[PDB]
Amino acid sequence: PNHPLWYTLCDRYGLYVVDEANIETHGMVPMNRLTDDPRWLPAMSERVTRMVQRDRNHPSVIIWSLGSESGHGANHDALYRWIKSVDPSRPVQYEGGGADTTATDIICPMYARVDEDQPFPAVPKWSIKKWLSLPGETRPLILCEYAHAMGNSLGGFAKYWQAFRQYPRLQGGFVWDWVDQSLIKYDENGNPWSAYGGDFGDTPNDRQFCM
Amino acid sequence: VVLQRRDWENPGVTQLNRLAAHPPFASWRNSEEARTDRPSQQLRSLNGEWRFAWFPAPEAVPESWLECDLPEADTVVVPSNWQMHGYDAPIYTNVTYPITVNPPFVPTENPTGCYSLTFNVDESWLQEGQTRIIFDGVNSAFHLWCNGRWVGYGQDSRLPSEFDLSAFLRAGENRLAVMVLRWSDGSYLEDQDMWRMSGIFRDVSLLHKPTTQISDFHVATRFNDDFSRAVLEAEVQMCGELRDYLRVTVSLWQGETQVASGTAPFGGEIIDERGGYADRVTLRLNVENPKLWSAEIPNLYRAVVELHTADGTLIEAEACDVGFREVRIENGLLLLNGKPLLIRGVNRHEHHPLHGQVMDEQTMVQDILLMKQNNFNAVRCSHYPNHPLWYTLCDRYGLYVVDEANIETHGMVPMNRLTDDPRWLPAMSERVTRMVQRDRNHPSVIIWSLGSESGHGANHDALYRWIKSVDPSRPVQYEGGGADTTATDIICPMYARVDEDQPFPAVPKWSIKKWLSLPGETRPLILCEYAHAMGNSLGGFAKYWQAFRQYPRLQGGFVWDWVDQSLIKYDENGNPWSAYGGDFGDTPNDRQFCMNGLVFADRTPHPALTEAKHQQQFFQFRLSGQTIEVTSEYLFRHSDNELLHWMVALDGKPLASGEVPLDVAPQGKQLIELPELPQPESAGQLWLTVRVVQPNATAWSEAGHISAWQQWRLAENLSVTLPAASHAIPHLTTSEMDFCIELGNKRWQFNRQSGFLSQMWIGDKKQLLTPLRDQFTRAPLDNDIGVSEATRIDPNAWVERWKAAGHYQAEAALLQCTADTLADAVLITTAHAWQHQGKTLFISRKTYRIDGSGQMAITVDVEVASDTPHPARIGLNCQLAQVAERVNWLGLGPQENYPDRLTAACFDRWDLPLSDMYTPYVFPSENGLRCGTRELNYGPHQWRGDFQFNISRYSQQQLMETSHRHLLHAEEGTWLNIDGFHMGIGGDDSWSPSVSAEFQLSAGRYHYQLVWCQK
Amino acid sequence: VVLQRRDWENPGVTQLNRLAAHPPFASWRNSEEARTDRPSQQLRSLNGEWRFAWFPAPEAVPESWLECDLPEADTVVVPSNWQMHGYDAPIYTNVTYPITVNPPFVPTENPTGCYSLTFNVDESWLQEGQTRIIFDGVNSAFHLWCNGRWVGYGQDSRLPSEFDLSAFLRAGEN
Ligand SMILES: CC(C)S[C@@H]1O[C@H](CO)[C@H](O)[C@H](O)[C@H]1O
Ligand SMILES: CC(C)S[C@@H]1O[C@H](CO)[C@H](O)[C@H](O)[C@H]1O
Ligand SMILES: [Mg+2]
Ligand SMILES: [Mg+2]
Ligand SMILES: [Mg+2]
Ligand code: NA
Ligand code: NA
Ligand code: NA
Ligand code: NA
Ligand code: NA
Ligand code: NA
Repeated sequence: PNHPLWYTLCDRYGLYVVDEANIETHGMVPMNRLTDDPRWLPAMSERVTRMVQRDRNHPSVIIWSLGSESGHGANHDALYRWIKSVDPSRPVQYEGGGADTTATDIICPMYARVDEDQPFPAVPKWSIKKWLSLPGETRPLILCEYAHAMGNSLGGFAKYWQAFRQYPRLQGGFVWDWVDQSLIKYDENGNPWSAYGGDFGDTPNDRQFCM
Repeated sequence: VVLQRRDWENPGVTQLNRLAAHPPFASWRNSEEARTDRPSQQLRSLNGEWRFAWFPAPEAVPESWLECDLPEADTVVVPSNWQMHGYDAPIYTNVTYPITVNPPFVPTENPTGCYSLTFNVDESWLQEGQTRIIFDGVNSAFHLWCNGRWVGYGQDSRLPSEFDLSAFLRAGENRLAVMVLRWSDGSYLEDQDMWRMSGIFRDVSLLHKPTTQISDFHVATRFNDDFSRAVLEAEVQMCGELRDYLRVTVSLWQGETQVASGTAPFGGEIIDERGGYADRVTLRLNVENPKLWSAEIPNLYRAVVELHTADGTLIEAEACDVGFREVRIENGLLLLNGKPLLIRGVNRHEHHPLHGQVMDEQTMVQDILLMKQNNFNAVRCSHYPNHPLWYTLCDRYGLYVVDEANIETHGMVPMNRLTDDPRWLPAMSERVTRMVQRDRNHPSVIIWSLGSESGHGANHDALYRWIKSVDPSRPVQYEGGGADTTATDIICPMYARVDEDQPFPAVPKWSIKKWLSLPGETRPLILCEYAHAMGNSLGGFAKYWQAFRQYPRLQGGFVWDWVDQSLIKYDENGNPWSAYGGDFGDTPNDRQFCMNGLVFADRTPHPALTEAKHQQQFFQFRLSGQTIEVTSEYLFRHSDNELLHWMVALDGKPLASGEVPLDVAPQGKQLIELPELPQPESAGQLWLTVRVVQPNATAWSEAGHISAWQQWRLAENLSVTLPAASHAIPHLTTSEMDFCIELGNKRWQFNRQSGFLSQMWIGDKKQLLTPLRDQFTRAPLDNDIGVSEATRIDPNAWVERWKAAGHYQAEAALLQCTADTLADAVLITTAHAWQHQGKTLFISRKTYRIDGSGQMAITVDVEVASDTPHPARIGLNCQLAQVAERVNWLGLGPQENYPDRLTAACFDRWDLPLSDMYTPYVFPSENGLRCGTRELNYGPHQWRGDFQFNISRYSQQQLMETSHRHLLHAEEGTWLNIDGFHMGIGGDDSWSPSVSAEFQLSAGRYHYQLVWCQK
Repeated sequence: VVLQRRDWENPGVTQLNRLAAHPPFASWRNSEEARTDRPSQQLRSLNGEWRFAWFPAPEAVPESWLECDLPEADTVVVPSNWQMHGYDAPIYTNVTYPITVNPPFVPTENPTGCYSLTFNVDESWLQEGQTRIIFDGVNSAFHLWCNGRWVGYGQDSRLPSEFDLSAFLRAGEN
């Protein structure tokens, strides 16, 4: 959840917002180790429920999200249903555990390609055009993350937009991402320069992946 | 810090340092011991003698107690509830919380039980591995100490709390200290309608596991379309260091035959982008033609889970009983192994009259045998997870179980105040999740329940989905918030009636037949509670069962409930008596509402149990000419231990009988042609009675057990013969105060002022102690009273309608009393009016005809004002001078039966001791009626006609004035109530009028006739 | 109790004494002010200059700090991240956790920020009504004390933690 003024400005200027719970357990092995564990359900529930209690009156918020990159656990299903029960007015989405689990109203993959399948075991990233028409599938597809804009990038961005415009159920996506996470440091002359992972003696680090 | 933190007043803290929940463990170190389920040397019981001291509040507990025993403390048996030892009083309240509603706070005066134990630990247990303590039940919260050091804290009275004591223990002598709090924030979720008690009330034990251990295992069984093939899937989790050489073997056994086995290293399949569970393995075993588990045939296999090295050194084995069965809802039907269930259920609390809420194997086994013997196939754990042995017995004997989370918030306003509050979601979630983690491997558990009477809140919806995600094998039900919410797979109402709607705002109870077909509705309907068996009850029970059999989607229900929650107290002379609410000084209380059982607290049956056995029969019968059609309601079994006995009797006199083995396929039919029955020598009604007998003993019943019965009227030859004309003529004598009639040694006396037969003589001995007078009232049943109290009248209750109308105080006013001498008889004609404050309630018109053969014919015609509440009965009563040993009657019996509870009774010649004609309901009321009676015999007296009667040493007055059966005193002689008509008893619930229109005495004019003579 | 309970290594305790969550409040006592979304006298910002001291672990925090300002502490702007003032290093890691994976435990070397503010409260707030403090964002967990007395505890870096201070406040300086 963002600084409270963010939603005020989104209401007044006009942006659709996905409001997302402060839950990410990416570094767990497997990714759902905590989110499938009932012991972690109370802590998780508060991150979801207190977000909804705070932001439910903002018109800019059109979708709730259960968080980011935490696999798919039973705790996700429980909290998905909590929101659906408490606030029928907004769909709930969540990408973890394959982007099309029982905890999401929207197929919301990250970095699924337009035409190319990536058939990873358990959590494949189907071509977005193919994903829509899989046997039994009926949901809309909106990438929670696509077009990783890291450095000299956004090659093949036009390919997404062509597909979005042609297929009714391909309803767009959220680019990753808005702003480089570089920090200002100062050299011997007091001149400012942009720094990234590792430039603060921080180790282990992931270098320029913050940009 | 412990006293400073006040964790028992914070729903955010439900435990501290408590280990994860899991299925029953024993940590066998021998696989054969695991297979046979023999005792484990790694599982010690700490039950027995403990040290106990009582305190008014935790603040009053001295610090010395942590390291050293208190000399003022006593030695008590554990498990126990401390109210049962007399330390403080048990409280009986139904809905209203026993504490002020101020969540999360409890009273500062919070009774505190200080338990402690000094015990030996062997050296081998501490040299290696993990020693844990398991508290199966602590009501309602506790802090734990070991050798003076603080270990942890637990809440939820009904699930095990486990702690690692490895770092706390020493070889030789150790001391545990447990501070148990009566009230906590947990109490707000424990508002079940039962005695409120506290203490360490379930087993305490020590479990030794190795460092590298099975920490969890789940067993699933999936099937092909016709159940001729199954896959057993076992997921096994380990804790400790992960190693390449580690293996799990899951083997499945049928007796001493191994049927299948699978071995695998640890390392699950890929789950997501970060891999899979390296600490888990799933084993899949193929089973061809599995023997299926049901309540009809509880086929069980044994699964042994062996954690071992690659070359076969056993680290440890755990095990469970496996029942191959599939539970699913399809097309609106609840199916077991592909067949639609009919639930013959009962709710059962964990209750013992001497031990409180402590359960033992013997009482559990007693309950299960009685249940199965009375045609029950299902039990609901109202309203909390049970003692762990219960599920083992249900697995083995064969009962379907609803396992229910320990959540009831009934006393909140509105009922969902806590359950819709996300703040209480953590506490609630643990009560659901830790139940499922514990009981998910028991085949007897077929349905999960989210709790009881807590409205419908969003927390329910969340936990509903959690269970559906974690365990697809079982439907989830929950009644709260209207019985058909988004949190339930089954429409599961409580006390919804068969045909009558009760359209309460927001949470209506539709008639069950109507409910099924509401627009858009598709789900099965199984009542979580119905037929409230409080006292003289179960009226209208047959109506439910007729509906269950007719409607596919009405799949039965669970009676409320199994056993009276009465407690034993002792009088001045040390003699025991049964107590209910308020009898311990507890106030506010809800009096006798704790007693709703089919059985008394000592497991003696109420009469209602036989009605339930009869209606829940598994064989159905039709008669056409000479042919009996038997239909089986068994879904899976053939009738391979059943024979049909038939008997034809003429007014109780045996004519012909025979036996025919039953050969009926599940849901099949069998036709039995009776031989030509020799025609009766005399007049009267021929009756056919059939009974299903079980020739062989089973695990649950004895040889000769009767499982089903049914009766029909065959031919009737009406008597046309005139009684032989006698030469004697009765002689009428007249005074200002009496008409007297004399015939031989017999004399009748009619008081001309009262208009009643005041006395009769045989020889010259008085027969009456009180005159023979009309009676329009009864000592009110629990159903008549409802929730009405002296200080808080419910004007809608039948008893209050009768009281306000003057029924109990209306005095007979004589209108007419004449005598005429006939050719061979004396005719007395009388007329009375019963009036209350100018209003005439009843008129009784009678003739008494005393003829030369000694017989007195009494003809009675009653008028009942259409605007008075319909009377409880229309009959006569009198106190006979005689006290005789036996009661002999031709009518319905042998047991107590009422007009809306008589289907189980059979018409025959019955003979019982007088004491059996009285039903010792703990709260006394009208009791012991027998209906459809044509002849009654008591001492020298015979009454003939078509009547209902009861007979006892207790007047209707004493019964209605006395609140406890032990306070009743036999009166001089015998009180006889002979009714022409008697109102239904009801019982759809016991808090609103429930007697159906067809059983109310509303006809306005009533006629009955009796013949009184000496035999 | 605070150092003994280690509430920051227990996922069962995510708060102590925290108030219920709710949509943005300003407690206007004038309807026209509420309509126009103009500032509310009942909603006060405590943003500005605070006193701050860095510690390598909670055990290193001296008890004197509860009652009295540490003389060695600095005056810093709040809201802020203390890494941006150079007290310790910000860490950039993507997937891999910045701490050893061993739930619910964290490193014994646990950088601790001791913040404090001396402030005044209007007289009228003490006679009547309820005064709460709202921390819109504290990363990653915190205990709160008012005038030496312990108030509560909170977790979740990205949602407001609110605490009733009505029984803790006094006339003059707090
Ligand atoms: C496969 C890994 C690089 S995960 C990848 O890292 C990205 C780095 O910018 C983003 O954080 C994405 O959300 C994440 O999926
Ligand atoms: C309106 C009240 C009587 S509620 C009623 O009380 C019964 C008393 O035995 C049971 O506890 C039922 O579960 C409950 O619904
Ligand atoms: Mg608590
Ligand atoms: Mg209740
Ligand atoms: Mg914590
Ligand atoms: Na589109
Ligand atoms: Na990044
Ligand atoms: Na049915
Ligand atoms: Na009362
Ligand atoms: Na009851
Ligand atoms: Na009575």
